[PDB]
Amino acid sequence: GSFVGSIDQGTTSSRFLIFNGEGNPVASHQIEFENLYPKSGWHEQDPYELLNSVQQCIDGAMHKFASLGYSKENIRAIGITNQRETTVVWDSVTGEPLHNAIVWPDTRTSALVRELKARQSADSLLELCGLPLSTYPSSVKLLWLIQNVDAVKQAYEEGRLAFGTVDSWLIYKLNGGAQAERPIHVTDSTNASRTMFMNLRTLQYDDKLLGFFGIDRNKIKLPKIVPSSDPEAFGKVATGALAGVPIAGCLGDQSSALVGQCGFSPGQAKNTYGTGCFLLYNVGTEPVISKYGLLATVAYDFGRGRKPVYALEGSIAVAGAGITFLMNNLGFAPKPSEINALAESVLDNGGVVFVTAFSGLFAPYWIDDAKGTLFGITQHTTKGHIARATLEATCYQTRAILDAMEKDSGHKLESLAVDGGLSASDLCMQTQADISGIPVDRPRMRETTALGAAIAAGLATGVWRELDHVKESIAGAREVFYPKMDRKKAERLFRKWEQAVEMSRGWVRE
Amino acid sequence: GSFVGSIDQGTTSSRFLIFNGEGNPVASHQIEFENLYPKSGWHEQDPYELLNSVQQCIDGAMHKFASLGYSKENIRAIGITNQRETTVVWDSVTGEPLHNAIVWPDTRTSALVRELKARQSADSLLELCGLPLSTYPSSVKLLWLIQNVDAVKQAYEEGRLAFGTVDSWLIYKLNGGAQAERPIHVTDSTNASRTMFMNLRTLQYDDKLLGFFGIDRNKIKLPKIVPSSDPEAFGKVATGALAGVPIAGCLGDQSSALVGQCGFSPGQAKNTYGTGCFLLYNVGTEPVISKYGLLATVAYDFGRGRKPVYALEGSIAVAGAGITFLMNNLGFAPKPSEINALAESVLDNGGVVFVTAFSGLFAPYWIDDAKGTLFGITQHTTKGHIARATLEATCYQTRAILDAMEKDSGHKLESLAVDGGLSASDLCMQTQADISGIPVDRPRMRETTALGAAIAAGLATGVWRELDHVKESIAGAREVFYPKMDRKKAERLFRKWEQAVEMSRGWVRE
Repeated sequence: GSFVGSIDQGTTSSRFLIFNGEGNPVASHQIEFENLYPKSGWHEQDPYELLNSVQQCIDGAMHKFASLGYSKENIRAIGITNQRETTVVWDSVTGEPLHNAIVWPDTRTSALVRELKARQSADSLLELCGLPLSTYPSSVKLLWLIQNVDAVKQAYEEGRLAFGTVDSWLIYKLNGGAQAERPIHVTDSTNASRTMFMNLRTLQYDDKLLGFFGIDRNKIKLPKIVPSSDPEAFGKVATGALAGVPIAGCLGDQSSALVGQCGFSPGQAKNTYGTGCFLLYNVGTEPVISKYGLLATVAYDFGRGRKPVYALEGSIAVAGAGITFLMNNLGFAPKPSEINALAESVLDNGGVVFVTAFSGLFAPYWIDDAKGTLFGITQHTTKGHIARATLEATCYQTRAILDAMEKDSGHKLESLAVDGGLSASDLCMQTQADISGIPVDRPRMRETTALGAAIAAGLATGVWRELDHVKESIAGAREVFYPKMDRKKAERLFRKWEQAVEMSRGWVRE
Repeated sequence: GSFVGSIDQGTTSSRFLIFNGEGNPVASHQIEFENLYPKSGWHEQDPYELLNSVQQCIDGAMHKFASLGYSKENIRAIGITNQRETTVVWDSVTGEPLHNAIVWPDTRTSALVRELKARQSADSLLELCGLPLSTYPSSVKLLWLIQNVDAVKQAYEEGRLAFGTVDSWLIYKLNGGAQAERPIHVTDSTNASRTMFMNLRTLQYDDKLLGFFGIDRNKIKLPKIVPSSDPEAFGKVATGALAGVPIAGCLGDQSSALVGQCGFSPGQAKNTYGTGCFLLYNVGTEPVISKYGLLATVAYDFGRGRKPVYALEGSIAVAGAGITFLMNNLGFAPKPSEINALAESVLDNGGVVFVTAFSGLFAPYWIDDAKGTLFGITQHTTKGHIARATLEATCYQTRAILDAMEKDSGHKLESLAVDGGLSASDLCMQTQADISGIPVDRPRMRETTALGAAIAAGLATGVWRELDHVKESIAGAREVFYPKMDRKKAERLFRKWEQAVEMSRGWVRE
């Protein structure tokens, strides 16, 4: 085989891509799928909607792959990357779902979270798994399912409840599920680090963590934790257009994006833009527990003797949602490209600062009583000024998180790569370079997340020997944005932002 | 002979010592000499005040060595240890200095430093020589002397400029200067690793580095880089009371201190206390370039078919200067022992934390916009609480550097030896033991720096055969401080220190 495939199963879409030995994609196919919102704050997906979304993406890509004259016999292996924390529960016996998957943004577990935070044993969870208690981790999601869904209750007590993040589910069913010789139930170190069940330092399940949530190892079937790159642990695709092709790579989507940007050295960071932002910061071979509310997580675990690598993670809630706000809520323009144009139409922000704290501010600010607050409005303020401030808001929060990441880890920021969404805005990336004082790399190959899983698979099957080889091959209409602004003008702009953040505190009273 | 002599030429004093075969001094003589400070931030010494001082200690100590019944015939060899980075320039053909030596803390090179740091070239220096650009290394001091002192630039162009660190200067004159048959112009690997001229991995001058500073090796006379322990490369003392005694050892003072503590295995560290601290960390035969602003230097190069050993170095500005601050600035007490008594008169710090960032904080924090910040004051805070917080402040910063060295090198801390100044405070060292969680070793033999050079000369000439022999022979108030505190209580104290540090950054706005 000479090519590597990659399944990228996201929150709203699935895609399948096939890469060559240099990381460039030759065949691709994407599929939107249905998300379900039974009540406000609830968010679920049919596990079979996710799987068949993937099989229709494989089918579509390989028809295009076939039109170029290639066969499955040429795909050496595939990797999998997936939306993290999304929780699937199925019957160990029949491999059938016992409930809809609860997707990571679901908030039905709020009450449960407040309950678990009132424990005293909760004080020590951050240090053991790298994450604080919240509505996101798979643990609170699965505990809620057991305590509130009877068919899940029975299976747990009867000893036939199987748990998995989306990666585990996909690999299980792709191998054949219950109807299979050598059934495959596993998860890689990056996905398993998002559940709150795993010790971050040992990369093994921890009974202090399991016991805190009342989950019994010897009742529920937990996926076995394996490296993110392995030639055997994930098995092979049993059926379909890819029958007989081995699965050899598996990575959480935000980890896969960092791998796809070749952020393999301490201090190399990546920002993925969608409705919001996910930022990851390579910290090396020793995990770093945050003093600022950042998440400590696994960057990648490629094995073959090498030590696993960790990362710090931060997130912003409002990045592309800011543009959506300007277009729909305020009616500035009907397309995001015309929003950029309005921003480029003015020289600067006109003194406007948009603290886009629609649901408050998160790392590193942790301000829960502020709402969206717009400063600096005069009779001379125009839509372009506000559009600029909306872009800058994302860049200011990005610096705030990267600053925290430098302080948490002690490494100076070495590089910043960007992909997705708002990264297409030259103006926004240029502002990020200006505000942070660092080159901003934006690859032209836009499917960075999927490439990460392809690298993981290629490394397990000999397409690439080491990570130097990965960098060399990948390296081998604009790419890098370089700072233009005086560093003292940059601090001044950033200090105005922080003044506005402090002034936004205390809006919501009770 | 069975005895070994050691020249310890310090920043403000010279001393000559004679050690027996188990590392105990049998004769000593010390002389304070003249430093000079024409302009603020300038620091100079007459190269003959340094050598004359050395000669007077040799004379003074051999007069006492005679009272014991011994003479130069009983001294197998002598070694030399010295203030590092201090730059000496002299004329090749006459052997007379061209200008006063520039002591290492001189700051006249700052402008030139920011000149050379602006070049993209500078990024490659640290990985090349293990050091970043600063005002300390001899490179910028020599370049300044060439670019700004005509007597030196003229000797440079006329091909008779000779450069040397103090070690090289002393060995050259002791051997007889220019009139000597077989003139000796050399420097040991540890001293040469402080100039920024030497490749750290190869222990040879590097044209790439000499080029960066515009230094022509076919025009300037650089000292030959030799091992720290050699029975012939340093020659012999030409005249005086040690006429005929070979010189066979040479180490930078901080490196000599590590040797004198027998810090020979990876992970063994030492700390020397004065106005501040110099910490060294043995990392083994493979050099380690720091991610946290620490310096990569040579620990010792003992030759004899053994690979050289490297180390990581960190420095703290405020250790004894903190005690001095409490006495003079705040008037707590006229003597240091009373400051200590005040700290001992309370059970703990009373919640007080003193971030002693008088001119900011340095490795591994690197905070340039913080001043001294005292936290936790109530109407119950007394001098003793603030005295304790001052001592803990240097221990906290000490732990922060040792943690950074562990992470950089991969080697767990095996031990910590202390010497000088504040190490005499039983309380401070017990506090360090409590905070770091390991035993703290403090030799009753106080002259650890001078022992290092004696060890080098002894290994060169058979007094000690191997490094194991050294450890055994020198294994023969108080000596060892053991942790009297949980890791959990210690971690709480360190977290509040790090919180104080975080709350101190951002004080200076312009």
